[PDB]
Amino acid sequence: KETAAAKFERQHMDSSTSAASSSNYCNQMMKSRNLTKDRCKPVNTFVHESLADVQAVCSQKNVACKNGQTNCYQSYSTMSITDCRETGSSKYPNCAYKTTQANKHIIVACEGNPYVPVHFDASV
Repeated sequence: KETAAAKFERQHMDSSTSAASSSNYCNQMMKSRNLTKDRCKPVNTFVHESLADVQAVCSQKNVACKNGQTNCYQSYSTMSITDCRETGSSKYPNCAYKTTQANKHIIVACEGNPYVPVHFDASV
């Protein structure tokens, strides 16, 4: 089954664009990345950076995750991100999202050898 690292990349990485190009970015990406298949995922963040730059966060500033786990890390730098969260009209299977552009630090949880992101915890 899909590894946690691979699921992180599918859910959260978008190295192919520098930022969201339109209000329909989230609608399209949430669909394309299969985050609407079984239910409407309520909130999601995409990171517009190289994969290596995001993986490198696992060697940056340690911080406890929202859930208290201690394997979370904050990026030293801000990153281009897109926040996606459901609109009031979102109704499965017609999932609908608001796209918001931002430049923020990210917080990810890391696991494994190589030690890589497995969960997107927050934009801050």
